[PDB]
Amino acid sequence: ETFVKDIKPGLKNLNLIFIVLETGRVTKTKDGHEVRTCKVADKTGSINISVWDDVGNLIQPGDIIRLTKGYASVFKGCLTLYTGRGGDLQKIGEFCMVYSEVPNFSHH
Amino acid sequence: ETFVKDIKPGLKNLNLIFIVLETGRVTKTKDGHEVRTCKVADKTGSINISVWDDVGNLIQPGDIIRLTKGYASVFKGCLTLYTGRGGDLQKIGEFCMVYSEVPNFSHHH
Repeated sequence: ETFVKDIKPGLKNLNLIFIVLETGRVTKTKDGHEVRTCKVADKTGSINISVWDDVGNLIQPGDIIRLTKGYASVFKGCLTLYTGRGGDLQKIGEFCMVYSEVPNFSHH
Repeated sequence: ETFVKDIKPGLKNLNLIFIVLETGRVTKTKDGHEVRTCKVADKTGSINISVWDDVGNLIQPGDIIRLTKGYASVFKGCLTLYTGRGGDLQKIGEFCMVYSEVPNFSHHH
């Protein structure tokens, strides 16, 4: 497999599994596009991915995602992942909240 | 049952079921004791509660808790719940994290 530590500026056809650590806040380009920076990672480290428009709304921290045919470049100083137009982002994992009753555990 | 909106300063023997919205933050005294103030609520509204030392530290957001014999005062200008002596906090509900495999959901479906 490919690892985040092995990612450098100019890399191409990146096939990479990662987990979302952070979902940054969305900014707007000159042409009305919504762009959002996410901090994603594997055990070998973290990296930024730039995500565009509605894809941005489909991502939460904890999400396990497979990137296909991605590429890396520098944007405003930061190393950044991008989805290739002939590629894909695939969610293969997520963490969910489940309610559980508790037998009157006392804090004291 | 009692509801947050009906709580005034000086009201004692407060029995109240609430959910924790914010675990809030920690004030530490010079004698080494910590109090963390949380933001809790019911359908009628929210309110602050201060908890000392170990009591409030496996309090998590989403927790459903019952306070017995609590009392209401003013702290840092805000209406605040305290646990009165002879009182208790009981965790009766919680939300826990579980993993969920996703069968290949393309983000460009």
